[PDB]
Amino acid sequence: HMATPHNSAKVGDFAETVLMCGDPLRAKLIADNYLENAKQVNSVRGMLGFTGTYKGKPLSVMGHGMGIPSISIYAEELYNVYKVKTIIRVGTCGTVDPNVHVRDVCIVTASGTDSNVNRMRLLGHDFPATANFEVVSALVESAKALNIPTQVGKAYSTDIFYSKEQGLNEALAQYHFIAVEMESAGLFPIADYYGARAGCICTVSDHIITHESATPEERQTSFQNMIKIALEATLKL
Amino acid sequence: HMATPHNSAKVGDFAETVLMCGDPLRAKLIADNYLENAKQVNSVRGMLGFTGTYKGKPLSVMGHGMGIPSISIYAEELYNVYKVKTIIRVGTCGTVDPNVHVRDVCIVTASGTDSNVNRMRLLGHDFPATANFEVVSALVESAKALNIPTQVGKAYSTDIFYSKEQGLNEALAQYHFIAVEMESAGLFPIADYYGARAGCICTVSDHIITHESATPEERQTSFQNMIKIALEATLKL
Amino acid sequence: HMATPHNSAKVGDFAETVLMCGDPLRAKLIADNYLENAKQVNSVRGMLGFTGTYKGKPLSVMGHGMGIPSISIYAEELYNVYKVKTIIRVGTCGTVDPNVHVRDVCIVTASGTDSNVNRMRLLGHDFPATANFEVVSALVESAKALNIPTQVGKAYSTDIFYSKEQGLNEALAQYHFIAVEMESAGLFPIADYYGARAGCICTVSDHIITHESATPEERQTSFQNMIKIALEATLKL
Amino acid sequence: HMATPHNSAKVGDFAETVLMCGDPLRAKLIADNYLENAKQVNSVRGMLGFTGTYKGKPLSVMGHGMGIPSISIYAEELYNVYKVKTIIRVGTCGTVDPNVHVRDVCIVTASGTDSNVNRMRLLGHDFPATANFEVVSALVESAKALNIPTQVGKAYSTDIFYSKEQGLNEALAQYHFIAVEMESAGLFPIADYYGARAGCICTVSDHIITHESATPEERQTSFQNMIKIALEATLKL
Amino acid sequence: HMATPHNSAKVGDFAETVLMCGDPLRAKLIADNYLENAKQVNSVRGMLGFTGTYKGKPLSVMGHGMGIPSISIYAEELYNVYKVKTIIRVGTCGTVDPNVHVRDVCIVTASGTDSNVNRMRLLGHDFPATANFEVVSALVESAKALNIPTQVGKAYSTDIFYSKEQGLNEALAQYHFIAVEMESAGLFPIADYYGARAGCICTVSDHIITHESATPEERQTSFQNMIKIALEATLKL
Amino acid sequence: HMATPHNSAKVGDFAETVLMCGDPLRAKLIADNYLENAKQVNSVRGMLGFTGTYKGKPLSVMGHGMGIPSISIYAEELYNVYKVKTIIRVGTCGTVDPNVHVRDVCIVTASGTDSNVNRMRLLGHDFPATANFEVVSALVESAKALNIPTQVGKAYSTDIFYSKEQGLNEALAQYHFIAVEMESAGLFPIADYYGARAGCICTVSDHIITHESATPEERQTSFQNMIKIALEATLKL
Repeated sequence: HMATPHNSAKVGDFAETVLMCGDPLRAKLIADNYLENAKQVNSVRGMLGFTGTYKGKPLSVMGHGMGIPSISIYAEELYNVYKVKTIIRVGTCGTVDPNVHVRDVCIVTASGTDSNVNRMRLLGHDFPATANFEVVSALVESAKALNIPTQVGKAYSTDIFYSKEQGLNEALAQYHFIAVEMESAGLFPIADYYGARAGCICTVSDHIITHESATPEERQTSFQNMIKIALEATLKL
Repeated sequence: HMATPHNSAKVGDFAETVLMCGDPLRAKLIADNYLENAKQVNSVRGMLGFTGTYKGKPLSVMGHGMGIPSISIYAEELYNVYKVKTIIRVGTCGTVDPNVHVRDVCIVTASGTDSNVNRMRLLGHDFPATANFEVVSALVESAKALNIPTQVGKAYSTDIFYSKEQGLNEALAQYHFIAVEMESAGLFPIADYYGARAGCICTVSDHIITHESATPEERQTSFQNMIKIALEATLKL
Repeated sequence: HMATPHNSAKVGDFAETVLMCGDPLRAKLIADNYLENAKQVNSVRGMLGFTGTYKGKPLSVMGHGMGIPSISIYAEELYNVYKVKTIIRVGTCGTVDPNVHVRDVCIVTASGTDSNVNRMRLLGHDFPATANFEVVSALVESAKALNIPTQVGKAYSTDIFYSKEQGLNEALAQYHFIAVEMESAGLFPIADYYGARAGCICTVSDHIITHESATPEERQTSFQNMIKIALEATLKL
Repeated sequence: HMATPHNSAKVGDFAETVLMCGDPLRAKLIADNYLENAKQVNSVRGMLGFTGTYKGKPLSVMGHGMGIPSISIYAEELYNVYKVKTIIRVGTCGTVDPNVHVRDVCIVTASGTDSNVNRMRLLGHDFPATANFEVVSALVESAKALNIPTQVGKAYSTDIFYSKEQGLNEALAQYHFIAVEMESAGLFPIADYYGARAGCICTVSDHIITHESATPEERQTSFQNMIKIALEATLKL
Repeated sequence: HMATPHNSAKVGDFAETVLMCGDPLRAKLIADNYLENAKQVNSVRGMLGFTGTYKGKPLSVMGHGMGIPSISIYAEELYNVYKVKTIIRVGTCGTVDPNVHVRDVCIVTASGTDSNVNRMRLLGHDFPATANFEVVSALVESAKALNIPTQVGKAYSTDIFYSKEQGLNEALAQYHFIAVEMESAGLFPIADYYGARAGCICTVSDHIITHESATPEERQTSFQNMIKIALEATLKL
Repeated sequence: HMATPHNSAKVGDFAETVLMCGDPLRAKLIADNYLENAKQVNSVRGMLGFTGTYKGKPLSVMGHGMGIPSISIYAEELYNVYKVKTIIRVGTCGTVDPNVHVRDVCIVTASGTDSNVNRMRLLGHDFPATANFEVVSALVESAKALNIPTQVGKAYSTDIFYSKEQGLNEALAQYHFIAVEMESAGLFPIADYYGARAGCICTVSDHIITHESATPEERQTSFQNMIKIALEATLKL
């Protein structure tokens, strides 16, 4: 008798704060390297999740898979069944904005999308997928204390990684979207539904237009930077 | 000599920071009561605008009329022709959230809408009308310094004041929309287009569901609180 | 205790026929220059309205502001609270039709739009914003009696004055839209809702494509013609 | 080698004015009873068309079938290949409006629809399918001369005769749509495209809501009245 | 009193299997040349329908007119009032697929559309208009036994014969749509609603892209082949 | 240098026929229990994939994760980079159809969806996500050979596992959708784009309306029946 169809953890096995990334093997890397006394609490569908502490405060980390439907399943369950209060997505993104650089960590204030899931929640109208202000502020303040450069602004969550859509990148750049990814627009409205909190921070792994990609060391530095920001933010939340 | 079809002001007559409200007569009240050395710089269409200083820093205040098309005209012109860098909308709103109370100040992080103007900017997709983070932060910090409680969260900008739409308020409440008004979803994407900043702060003048309305006395107090917050925030911007 | 949130007029203070234009100062010019014994009946938000007589018939004139949400507020109130029976919008427009010229007055039979307000009235379907036939006929017949040439046909009401939409003008021209403005599509469905009458007459102030503008002299001549047409039509309604 | 895929008539075989009804056997009845020197000029797909004179004026009559796609084929061809200048649809309709009574003649000023064909012509926006004003006026004046009462107003053209859509009739009634049928919203924009004229006149054969239906005698009398109005109107066009 | 508004047939007059084509004169040709003892059961609006036998099994054939609204009327009535169990549409189509050739028989597994009728059945979502598998298989096996090559795949049902839509033919070709016609996407969901069966078989009369058209003789050969396939399939259904 | 961002396999590591299920641990179970000489060819993101032979025929099996965006990534890569020709999804589903029962095997002919990805492929129109007929037929014939009853018909692929949508189940049931799942509508159009083949077979693990759920014992039996049907079908393709 599993608590959810997608998660073998028992109620209480997840901390009130959860970091989530798309790759479950990355969740394990975070738990093994940054958490104290981490225990694996889920492996259903290989979607590894862990719970331990960071500087004495309980903290969990878990994979969410790729795309809005996948993160919607895991986040709904975490808020509803596991009584999680705060989820921070930590991920990678592409960028179309020339002012955004690979060494920039992107702190997401809101996310647009080409999915229908939010129109369906608000009678077909425009529903902004909006990060919680305390979470954003904790991330901004942590990056400043750590002397890590950031960009703060809008993400765009797409259902199609292999985009064929002409004019999209130009419009995203015109309105200064800083990150293109695939999940955050699904996370924020679920947090709203449960009266809980969510945010998102992403590292830039490539310039979508120029097709220039970040080097392995740039990815290492930005990943460490992002994860240090997120972990410190958890102490304020 | 009309610099724009809707504004007789000369280039340079507006400060880089502008407070805007719907009622041009309220803009005049703000200029007369809170600005030093305010001079009227526009009266086309009766949409009064003024420029003076607040605690020594140049500041303008101007009416924007009712609805997304009206504020879009004035804000597009201010950013493009008058080289304004920051617009803060100051207004009243209704609330559907039982946790928001009349006489509460609402600071807007993002705004939904039933307008089509943002779909038309982003190839028909979901484009969240999102406030600039430094503007939100300045408003939140000023309200804290003044010991004024705030709600920080989503607004909903409607085209239709006299709504006939069943189920809408219930959906807005379920996802913890804090403010219902008519303009901010039109302002924020224009600020994006010009690489500039915008935000919005509103006082709650009625609970849409319960139909409880703020007394004239409550409205006066909440307007005074809100305007002091916005004015103090301009010093940080 | 104001009769509406946007209008200090008492019931009865408005005549059954009202001319409306976007600019309240132009409403004042019409009242002062063409109405006999005009009285100001509203100044809330600077949205001036007046009531007098024209050739013995009571007649009012009032501004409606810019855009569909603004005219919707004022027209809903006039039909509902003030029991107005006929509103004729008088305005200016742009043209894309090479057959329409600046010396032409445009009498609007129906208006398209990029707004969502009419889809929301009819379960998402196409709802044509349609002028009342008796009002259209009165305007056409008055222009003939005054020997003023007119174009009679479709308008297009846009939410965005500063349009960036490619291909729009070409389609409008292909289907012989005679006028581009910003309000009439919101007015006609509200008249329908209250079982009342509405129409629209506009002067051509510029060719959108060439960016050709009417001279100030041409504007004054066409305004005098349009107002002469509208005032005479009120005698037939 | 047929002039079109759907019409064996030669160019010139159609008069510049055409009456069209849905039933080709009704077109034959009109030709046999009201036209002089009539000859059949089409029988492709049983869609009978005829050309003769009415009181000295050349006139054709032809069936158009059921639904927007069907009338769109025939009307496009008549305007483009056969150089027709005016089409008047003559038909029956259902009504939801309590002020409209069975055996009332309905003269259509514009038509709504649940079809996509007009969004596709105007970049997804609202395109009002609008009758030509001279055609409308000619119909109104003809009925006036024959002392036949008329309703003048909006129709609604649906793709689905067998509606299952809850709330539609109530919305149509709220906004005083006078006629529900299946074709006119497809006709008027095609006329626009070719710089030509179109109109529609319908008799009420039933009350959709109450299911009160017109008797056979009411049907014959209302058809006789309608067709005389349409024929007399052609003399002014 | 007619059993339906569009059909004078009495209950029982239609066999449980009906072939339908757009042209009622083609339905008469099929009845005269391939059915034994055919009886005309409808001629309302010239939409001829017939009932006889094919190799001892009862079979009907009837016209459906042009477009989704027209077939929807006739098919709903046949399934609902006349208790028909299986309808097979027999027709012609255009092709965009370079692998499909004039005189190729296309058996339709599903059909896309630019109509709104199926979104209106499934809360605005994507509802695939899908042929019944036993009907598809019966057609496939009959063509094999007759040694007639077939293409099996998707059709696209358009509301607009005279297309002006740029990019449509390329997208249809990109996704291997094999047939462009105007009715099947309206037929299949009505069959679903009544728990009944439907299919479609079409012959390619022209390449829409290359504009190659089938010769008059090739059309007769391909019609004979298609009709032979359909009649044989009824023996298995 | 990985052949794709999501797959470490080299080109040639995948067989031309691939079975895909959502759970990567189920793919491993399939490979270990039914494939001879299975080799792991991918483990990126824990999304295990394997290649071996089934009764001498090369066959791969791999997880696709949850939701249309996830399967779209993996399927696009398999067809485009790895030159796969046939993908069969094997899964579980819920049903709303009163004729479908838990432990029923469902073979999917076409899939509806609430996702936007297929509208974006076909100019906003209705694009039916349609299984390849040869694949459907092979699955149907295999189930017949094994004496396993099957239901053949429409699926519905949703983005939202935790549905809150009123009326959806009733409409799905009215039009006899037999299976509700989350991926197949994304798979079929990608196969089309690449000129390749796709299908789907699912076992019913619960009735959404009656809330009957299959026992763990019934689930294993239905999984075993389904997988044997799919494996045998690959020998015919």
